[PDB]
Formats: sequence, C-alpha cells, structure tokens
Amino acid sequence: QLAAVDIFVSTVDPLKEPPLVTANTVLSILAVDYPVDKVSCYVSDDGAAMLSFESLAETSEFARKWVPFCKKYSIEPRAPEWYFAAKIDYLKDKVQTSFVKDRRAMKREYEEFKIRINALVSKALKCPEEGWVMQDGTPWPGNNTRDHPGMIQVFLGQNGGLDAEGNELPRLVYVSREKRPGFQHHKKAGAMNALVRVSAVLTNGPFILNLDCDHYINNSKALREAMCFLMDNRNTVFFDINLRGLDGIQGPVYVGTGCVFNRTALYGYELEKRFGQSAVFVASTLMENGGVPPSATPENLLKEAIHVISCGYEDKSDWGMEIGWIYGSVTEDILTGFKMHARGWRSIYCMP
Ligand SMILES: O=c1ccn([C@@H]2O[C@H](COP(=O)(O)OP(=O)(O)O[C@H]3O[C@H](CO)[C@@H](O)[C@H](O)[C@H]3O)[C@@H](O)[C@H]2O)c(=O)[nH]1
Ligand SMILES: [Mn+2]
Ligand SMILES: [Mn+2]
Repeated sequence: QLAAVDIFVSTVDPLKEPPLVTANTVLSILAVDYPVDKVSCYVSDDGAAMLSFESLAETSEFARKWVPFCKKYSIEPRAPEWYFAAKIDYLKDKVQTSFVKDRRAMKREYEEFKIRINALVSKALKCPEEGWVMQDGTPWPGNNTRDHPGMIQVFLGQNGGLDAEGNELPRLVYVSREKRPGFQHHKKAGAMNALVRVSAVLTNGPFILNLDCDHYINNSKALREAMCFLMDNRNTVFFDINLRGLDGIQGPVYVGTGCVFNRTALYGYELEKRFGQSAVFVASTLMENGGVPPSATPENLLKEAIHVISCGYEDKSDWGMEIGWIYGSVTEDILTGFKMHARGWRSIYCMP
C-alpha cells in the first residue's frame, strides 16, 4: 500500500537560488503520481524573503492548472521548463488534437507565470525604505532577516482550493523558522530539524524525502517505485530490522538528499524532552503508522507548528546532537544527512 511522504526543500537566498528553478521543483512535486493527501511539500525559507513567499504563492496558483494537465496526458517530466523544452511532432496529426489545444494553452499560461515571476524578482532588486509590505497592507514579518518571528503558511491541500478539474491538490507549506540575535540556527541542518518537527505536527508521514531546490522529480512514478521497495546503474537501497546483535549492520546510518527514508528511524532513543517541550510532537513520535489526531483544528495545529520552530526550541534537547540532522565542526561528519539509529526498522530508497 502507499504510505504518506513528507518532502523537504530548503532555500536560503533567491539571488543564488532563482525563484523559477525552485518553482519548477515544487511543480514537479505537486504533480507527482501519488494520492494527493499522502504527499506533502514543505519549503523552508531561511532567508525569510518576501520574494520567495510570493513566488511560492504564484507557483501554487499555477499548479492548479499544471497538475491536472500533467495527470490527464501522462506528461514527463512534470517540471514545465524542462517539459516545454522537448520538441513535439505536430506534422503527424491531420487536425489539432484536444491534447495539442490544451498544450498550447498551458504553454502560454506557463509563459505568463514566468513573466509574473520575473516581475517579482525585478521588484525585489531594490528596497523601499520602510521594508516590505504584503498583499494586506501589513508589513512583511521577515524584513529583519536575523530578528523575526516564525512564519508558516499552508497553500493548497484540503482547504486551499481545487485544481482546474475540481480536485484537491497536495499541501504546500511555507516555513521560515524564528531567528533571534543570540541564537544559533545551524543553517540547513537546523532548517531540516525544524522541518522534521513542523511536518510531524501537520502531516506526520512515515516517510521523508529531502530534495535540493533544483532537483525536480524527473519521473512522476518515483514515489510509487520507492514504495514498491519500502513496503513488503541501479539506485541506493537499504533495509534493516535490527535487534540485539553483533550480527548485521552495526550502529547508525546517515542519509542525505534524494532518498526516501522512514521517519521513526530518526527517533532512535537512548526522559522524552530530549525531544523538546512539545507535547504534540512527542505524541507524534509514538504513532507507528503516522498521521495526526483527528480532533485538531488547522488553527491549533498552526500553533503547535509555530512553537516547534521557535529559536530556543532545541535548547537542553538532543536535536542536532543525537536526533535528526546532526550539528558538527567537532567530531561527527554528519550534517551531510539525517541520523538513522539502529534500534528498530530502517529503510531507504534513493532516486536515480
Ligand atoms: O542558513 C542556511 C544556509 C544554507 N541552507 C541550505 O544548505 C544548502 C547549502 O547551500 P550554501 O550556499 O553552500 O550554504 P552555506 O551556509 O554557505 O554552506 C557552505 O558554506 C561555505 C561558504 O559558502 C561553503 O564553502 C561550503 O560548501 C558550505 O558549507 C542549500 O540547500 C541551502 O538552501 C539553509 O537551509 N539555511
Ligand atoms: Mn541550537
Ligand atoms: Mn538541499
């Protein structure tokens, strides 16, 4: 069967990470061949850049058109920039097909999307003096890049509006963890640990996958292929049920980008606020088949998700020490990946 997957993308700087490339990665995720309620996309923005927030907003709106198109016509790859680069053979058709008509309209929609993103980048090139202001009229909470509250915004999903055929889309979650002078943030490693916790509060999928912001999914069946291995030339795979044992794999395994791996392996254990002072998160670590308690409102969940990204959350905890992505510059050569402990079940499937 098909287990839920939480997909993590970390970004920091739209000037080094062009918004359109990130958008293409996100669109290839949102259009993946998978039940929409069982794939979720979390984008961490450590730059707290309004440009990234707004380009992700525009991206979700375009996804509402792009996703049903790809699924109707079995498009590959589902990153529009790369799909539209491939040449099509119009001469083999006597008359314009429904596919060709739909594709010509989709391509101009994509060109228009691109122009809007270019406009966002241009406007970002030069500050106004009072900092940025949002749709509302209210100021952008991340104007001070090193001194700003935690921000979470859920797009699409169950309550985020339908695609062009009237169907729900996967959740897309913007996350910018809190930053305050006097608190270390540990860069990507700290972002990934924050995303482990945010995802656990909001979806808590048994499997996690971390993609670079330019690593678009090339084959929409990638998650199904992974599940063919994870549930009872070639790519990297690992399976282990560890007990006791001078036998078998000894010690932890570390996993980086592009691999689906099982979440509970992160929680590998030696109280329980080695995990930090979140009742909701600690409870989530105890559900062996994932999910969230049915009686939590998106509103209370958004509480809890904000709490788990506060800048002091990891103080007095094992995060970055023995749990999650591990902090370094001492002995441990990680923060090249998540630490999967021996204790129980471990499984990894990496994409080609
Ligand atoms: O605060 C941050 C910084 C980076 N990243 C992510 O981590 C990855 C690394 O990108 P990079 O531009 O290399 O970030 P750096 O913090 O600068 O990490 C580098 O810092 C040195 C100087 O840039 C480099 O020589 C090293 O390759 C590397 O450790 C990207 O996916 C980034 O989105 C975050 O999530 N949060
Ligand atoms: Mn810390
Ligand atoms: Mn990355």
